[PDB]
Amino acid sequence: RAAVFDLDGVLALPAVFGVLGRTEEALALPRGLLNDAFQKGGPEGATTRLMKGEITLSQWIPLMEENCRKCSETAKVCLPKNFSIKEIFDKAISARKINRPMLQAALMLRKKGFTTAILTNTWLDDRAERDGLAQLMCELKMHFDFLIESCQVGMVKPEPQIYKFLLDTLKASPSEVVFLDDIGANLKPARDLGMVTILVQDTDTALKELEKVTGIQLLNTPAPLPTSCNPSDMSHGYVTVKPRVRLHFVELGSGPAVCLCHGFPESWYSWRYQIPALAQAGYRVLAMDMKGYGESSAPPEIEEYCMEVLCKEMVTFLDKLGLSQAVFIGHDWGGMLVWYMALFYPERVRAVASLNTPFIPANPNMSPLESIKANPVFDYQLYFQEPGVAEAELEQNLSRTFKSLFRASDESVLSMHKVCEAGGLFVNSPEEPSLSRMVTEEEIQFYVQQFKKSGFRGPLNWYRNMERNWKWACKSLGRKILIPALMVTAEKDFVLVPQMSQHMEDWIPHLKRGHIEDCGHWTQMDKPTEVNQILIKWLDSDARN
Amino acid sequence: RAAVFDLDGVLALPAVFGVLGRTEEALALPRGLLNDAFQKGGPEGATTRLMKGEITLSQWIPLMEENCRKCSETAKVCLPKNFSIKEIFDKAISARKINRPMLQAALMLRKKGFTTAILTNTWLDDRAERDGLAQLMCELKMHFDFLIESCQVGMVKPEPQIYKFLLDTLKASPSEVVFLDDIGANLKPARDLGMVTILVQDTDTALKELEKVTGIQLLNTPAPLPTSCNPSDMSHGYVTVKPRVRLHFVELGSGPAVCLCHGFPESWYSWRYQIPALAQAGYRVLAMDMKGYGESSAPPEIEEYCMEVLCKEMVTFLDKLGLSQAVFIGHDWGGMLVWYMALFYPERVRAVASLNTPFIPANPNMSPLESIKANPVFDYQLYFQEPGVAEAELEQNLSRTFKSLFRASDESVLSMHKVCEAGGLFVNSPEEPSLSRMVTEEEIQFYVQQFKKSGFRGPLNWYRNMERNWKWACKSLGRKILIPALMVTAEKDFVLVPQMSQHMEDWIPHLKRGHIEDCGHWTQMDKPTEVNQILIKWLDSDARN
Ligand SMILES: O=C(NCCC(c1ccccc1)c1ccccc1)c1cccnc1
Ligand SMILES: O=C(NCCC(c1ccccc1)c1ccccc1)c1cccnc1
Repeated sequence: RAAVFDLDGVLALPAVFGVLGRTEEALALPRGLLNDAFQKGGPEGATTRLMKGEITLSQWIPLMEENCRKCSETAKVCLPKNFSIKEIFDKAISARKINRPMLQAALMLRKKGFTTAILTNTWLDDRAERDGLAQLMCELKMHFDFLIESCQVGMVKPEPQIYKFLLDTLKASPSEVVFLDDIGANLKPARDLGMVTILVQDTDTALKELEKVTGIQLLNTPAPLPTSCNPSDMSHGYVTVKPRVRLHFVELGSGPAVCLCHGFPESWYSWRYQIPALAQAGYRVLAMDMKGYGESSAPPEIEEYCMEVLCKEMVTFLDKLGLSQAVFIGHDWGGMLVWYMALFYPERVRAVASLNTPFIPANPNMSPLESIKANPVFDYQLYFQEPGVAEAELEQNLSRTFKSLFRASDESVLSMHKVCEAGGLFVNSPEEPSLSRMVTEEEIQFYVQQFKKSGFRGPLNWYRNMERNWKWACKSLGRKILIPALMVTAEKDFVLVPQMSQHMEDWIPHLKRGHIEDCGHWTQMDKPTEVNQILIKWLDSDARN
Repeated sequence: RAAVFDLDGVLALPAVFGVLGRTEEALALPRGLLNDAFQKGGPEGATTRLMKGEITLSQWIPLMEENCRKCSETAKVCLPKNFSIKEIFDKAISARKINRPMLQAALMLRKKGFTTAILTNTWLDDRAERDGLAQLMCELKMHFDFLIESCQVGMVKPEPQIYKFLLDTLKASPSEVVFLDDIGANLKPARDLGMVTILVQDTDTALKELEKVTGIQLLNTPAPLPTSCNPSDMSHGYVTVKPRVRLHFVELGSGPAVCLCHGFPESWYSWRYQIPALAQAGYRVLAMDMKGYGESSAPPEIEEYCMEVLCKEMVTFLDKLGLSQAVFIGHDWGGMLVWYMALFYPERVRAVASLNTPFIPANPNMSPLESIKANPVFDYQLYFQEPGVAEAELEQNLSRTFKSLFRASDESVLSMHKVCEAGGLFVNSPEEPSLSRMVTEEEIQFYVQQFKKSGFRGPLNWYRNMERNWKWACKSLGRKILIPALMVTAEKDFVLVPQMSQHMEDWIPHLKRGHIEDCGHWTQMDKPTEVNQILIKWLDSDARN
């Protein structure tokens, strides 16, 4: 089973074709005058050549004007002064945006096994403002198995040849595929070939028919999760920051550089729901494997993971990439790292944002051990101190380790208080952990394979530089954070609790805030939609400026 | 032997300190009033704390104002209405630019074995416009073994402690290092420690002393080559564009995306002299290993290298990277590829530029073999047709192969006419080729190691799709290139000759041009300086728009 969608009038509205109507009604020109000069000559006509890839759009612009002159001459009328055909088409193409509900339908269909494809009559766009069209196509493109464009295949969609091409591309019998189009003429051939068709007038009715014939709930369906990341479809970057320390990252999009720093014990993949969203919002996302994780190097020495060397290496990372600046968004331990980036390298940080992780200034008086002991929820951090112990139980069963950890506010299974002395992190934890509703088995197996490379030594070493970090932090006790800064709290995070951030204003006067209801500690995958809304909104106003 | 440079007044002019003089003379304020409130309190003073990293610049701004008030109060004067200390420092820092001649000196010194370092009194810049300072520092940073900043080490350069730190960092005896500073006070301690010092008033005199004491020609020295690329200091990107085809690239800088496409038989490294330059000019450079080369996949099948699949894969490359558009700059075969990107995917090409490679439209009448036979200089292309033959002699001795090829206009050694029948490409070529003046032995060994991975099959396959490329090109015979386009010709390129481009205007009406004197076929490394000037100038006006 497969599904095929037209672009104009189906996956994109308002249909550009419907500008040759508006324009007439607006200029009070004779009904059809435009849509006639547009199709003048039929197959031999300029527009058909334009659509077959014989000529470019800019080449076509003049041809359409001559027709409009010769079309209004026979109709015995005359177009105004600065009647601009380019002007009309510019705002028409620009006005046309994605049909979100129709895209959802395609998504679900594909999610449930359908081969999806876009088949459109279109042109080679060489306009000065062609990038707008290319941006839309890229966004749509990614969601379909195939994109067949008339100007690329040299065929045009009324012609029966392109339909045989479609099926050949799809590897499917006509009877096996649905075909949606806003133009009836372009429906016949598919119908005649024996495949299901749907004249698309209003979107919801078409989806009714679609849902109707597919036996799949498409309409009124729940709000979907943001687009995720298939690891092997990603651009992977590698930078050596030191004799034998190499950092790995995934990169997507263009615009201001946004560096995403995950926490413990995670990876770049923990940003899977925001990487596409932020790129889409006009940003260049660099999602890190922090030192010790995934494809980044993982040196055994503890001091390799104190905040001073971690931050210095991040600075070197920008250096090697030719970046004077980046916005740093961190979560958990990454959030900690991000606050220190802000305090120690303001020149390098376009803006700082933390998820869950508050900024707590060091206490010059109390040892970082007294202070951490002074919090019952941080009992497992004393457990992490002795090298090898925590590694052993965390590395013993990887799938179990993550299935236990990566859980929602409710479905917890870990006794996080009284951990070390009562045994370990998984004292009375099932050795057969249920699958969280936040994660599929596949996503868990990704973290499993990642951690098979270096294990937990490196990650745990982040916990073993308390006295070093404390000494370093004490240097910044006279400083304030005065660059754009955003703190986001998660209600149900029971160790990185919202209340811990209550005093941050003192140190970060212009601090902007965000908060998420019923969100646990794994913010990115727990509430991806709201997370994306909050960061994208904050970037637009504080990062791009 | 080592060399140490101050920033302000030494590697950067005009000295920011010298704004507390200008400002006074401009506002007709009492001599010194500013430079006094600036240093008020000495060690305990705000500025010293600012320079030690105790406070940020923005924290310091208010402290300096109070002093100026209290400093003008004792002097019995009063500052004007909107006397803005921030305003003064903003334009001061912004006005300060690199001292090019002083940087050259550092470069040469380092090139000849010196350990170089910058030692400066500086601050943590949290200004809204801090990025300007960060950009300068990044550019300078890269050229030195070490960058020691007062606000980072908690020490300040008058203090003797920072000097011991400097030497410890340098691993050198005082007697072994030179130390240049514009402030005499900051010279004493180095002198007292026994190291050579140079009060820097005018740059040329300081360089006279420098050259004088180093025994190295630093002044009046020839124009240096552009900064190059150390492969292992680069950000390396990897994108899978197909089931088993992966593309490798090097990435540097931010701004509009610039995709550099090398020719035959080369690599990303062939852009080594422009990658840093273009990044510096405000662009995000993606230097490709084209399909078949270096760390990119090299499938054995010939059709894997026809222009249609090569271009489609480049399009996929943008897709995976989240790029709607890129400017495509090609040389040789890359230039060919770039013209087809423009003809077949205008939406994707911000702008097109070719080095040496003209745009010649296909001849619908003559076979691509007749046409290529019709040119004596293209005799070696018939030699490339039969699979295995050319691979064999090209792979037989890699160092020889490149040493023979990569040669300047003059120092040629290859009989390029009557090649196949008279034996091979290296018929009467020395098996012990001299080293070209364009290349060091090291750079040759880089290409050698790269080509040890896949050999020449893939590269040569670019030559084996003539009939396929011809058929594909014939589709575009009705089209014109109307996006920003630039053609650059090289006088002494005796196969890709300037005259071949003479008709391009017909197909590319708004075509901009460039030309290089006494430049051979290996344009990038032959005339890197002029190449950079031409592309950077064309990008600024046609790419950024
Ligand atoms: O320990 C930190 N984060 C780990 C938080 C995470 C967890 C993972 C494994 C074992 C124990 C805890 C967790 C899992 C479930 C619910 C809440 C938190 C930390 C420390 C300092 C600064 N920033 C972060
Ligand atoms: O053959 C092409 N370039 C190779 C040019 C290069 C060369 C390398 C090896 C063997 C033979 C020639 C060369 C070396 C020295 C001087 C001039 C050219 C070509 C073909 C079509 C389109 N664009 C480029």
